[PDB]
Amino acid sequence: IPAFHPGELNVYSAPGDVADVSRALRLTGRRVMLVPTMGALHEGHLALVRAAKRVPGSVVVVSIFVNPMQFGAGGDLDAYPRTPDDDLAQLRAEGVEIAFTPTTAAMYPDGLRTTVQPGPLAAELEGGPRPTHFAGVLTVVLKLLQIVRPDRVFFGEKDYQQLVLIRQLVADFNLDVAVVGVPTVREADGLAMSSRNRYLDPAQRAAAVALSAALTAAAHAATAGAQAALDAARAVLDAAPGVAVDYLELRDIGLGPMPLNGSGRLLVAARLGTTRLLDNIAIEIGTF
Amino acid sequence: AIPAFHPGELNVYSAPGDVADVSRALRLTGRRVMLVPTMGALHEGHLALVRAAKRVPGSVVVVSIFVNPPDDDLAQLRAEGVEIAFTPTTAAMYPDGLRTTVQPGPLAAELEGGPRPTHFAGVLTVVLKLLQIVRPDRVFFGEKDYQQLVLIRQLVADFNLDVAVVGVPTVREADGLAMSSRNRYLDPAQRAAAVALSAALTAAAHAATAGAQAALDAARAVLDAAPGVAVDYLELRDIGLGPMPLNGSGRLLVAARLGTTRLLDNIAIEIG
Ligand SMILES: O=C(O)c1cc2ccccc2o1
Ligand SMILES: O=C(O)c1cc2ccccc2o1
Ligand SMILES: COc1ccc2[nH]ccc2c1
Ligand SMILES: COc1ccc2[nH]ccc2c1
Repeated sequence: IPAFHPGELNVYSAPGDVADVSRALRLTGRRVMLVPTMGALHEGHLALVRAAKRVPGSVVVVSIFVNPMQFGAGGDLDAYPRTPDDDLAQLRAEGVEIAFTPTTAAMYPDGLRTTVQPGPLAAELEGGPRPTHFAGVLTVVLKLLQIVRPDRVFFGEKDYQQLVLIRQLVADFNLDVAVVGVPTVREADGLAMSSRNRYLDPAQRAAAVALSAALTAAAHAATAGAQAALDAARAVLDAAPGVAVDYLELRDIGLGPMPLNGSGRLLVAARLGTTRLLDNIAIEIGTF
Repeated sequence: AIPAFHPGELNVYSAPGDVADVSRALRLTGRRVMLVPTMGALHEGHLALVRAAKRVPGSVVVVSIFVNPPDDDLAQLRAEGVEIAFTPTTAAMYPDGLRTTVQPGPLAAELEGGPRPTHFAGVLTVVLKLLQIVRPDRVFFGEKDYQQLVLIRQLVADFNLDVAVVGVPTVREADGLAMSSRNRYLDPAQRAAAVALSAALTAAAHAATAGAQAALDAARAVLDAAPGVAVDYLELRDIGLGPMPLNGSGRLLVAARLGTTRLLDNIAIEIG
């Protein structure tokens, strides 16, 4: 155990340090909450922190680590926004008590050796053109879960496929953690919070409202059935200047090998210039 | 509510949740939870793992019995003073089928991974799951399956698992044959010839004062003196199964087929 000053932000880089402090805290009866992040924190991340904070007796651990294993070449890894000064300041302001900021060397001292192989869901949607992306995500999350051993781990719904795959990891490896999905935080016009929003110029920012407009239109059209919901979303996206749709799919809530019934999830990914944006929404078919 | 647990008796659980709940409750009372994973059909090798686990002060011993895709086994464990047997069904372990799995590093494609390219992914997946269900302080494996032991140490290091891996020296028959459930399948000619695996390895370990090549040559000579022993490999590696260093500690591993029965053995080697 290194030092832990309660009511203050404690930053640990060494996996051993945060593991020691976490273990000590849990033994004195605190419930450890984990919010895994890649930094560049926005209000979406702060909603996760606040949800964690609400759990009685909680101590909140926010990890910040840009994980090289979930990026493919070139390219993307070097381009990910890094603003540690802002991040830690936001955490102090939220009364978070632990930030965990490991090095690449500490996380991957043996490179990529044992890794997590996701189920078939990882090959679809976001995984289609990026066949190793979710192996990278699940490997890092497993490691963070083992280092920190939290009672609960918090993820946004914005990256819905990621959230589902993390629930699969937790179930499939019998991890003793509760996965908490938090509803997507949105700008006033509906745009989903994302660290990628900073790459939209004023015009693209304006056009980008079409993703959330298309989704909310579909959710309401859905009383009239799946075809109507999908066609409403498509119509809104088609009305949008220089939104280039990658996919728009209505799936079961688990995204998996089961047909859509009364409850589903509508997912969209689209490019605005070079910026790729995701959003999704709960859909009830035939329900007003 | 924590499931029933009677100290000093064999408590048998089939539900992962029950053993998970009991192990957590026990660990909170100042017991150190020891895990001995097995595939049942227990022999003296497995009992050596149990005995090693038992001698840890404050230990409660969990033996899992699961065939990765009985009453005799439980009596043996009872006779050893083991307090928890974990006997899950396949459906209990894989309620959602094979979905998320462990992908081993490149060592898994070598040696035993030649004939069985996906064997170790299966093993590491089930071992990770048992570690997560039981959350033992220490987990015990025989050295006989050395490559498996090394891959488990890589699993533990790579995924930041909070468990100590304990390798237990191989239990042997009187003539040196490494214990294995497969031994019973050997006819008398085969069982007599099978002694060449251990004899080759012990000869190598002693020849090793004269260097790496002398050790390998001594082992090959011994295997060459046996009939009906088809050697699949004979390899000297470092202790982590990387390339052998020019001097220092290593491990010599052999695998051979006698009729339809594949046998394995390995030994510590000190070079020079
Ligand atoms: O900042 C994020 O959106 C984020 C961070 C993070 C860390 C591990 C796994 C998934 C993750 O998503
Ligand atoms: O009985 C054994 O030799 C045995 C059991 C077992 C269970 C999980 C992983 C490896 C294993 O080896
Ligand atoms: C809870 O609302 C959100 C929205 C977008 C997000 N991106 C990463 C986390 C996150 C959370
Ligand atoms: C401790 O010695 C041994 C020898 C052979 C074995 N087979 C399975 C476990 C085991 C243990």
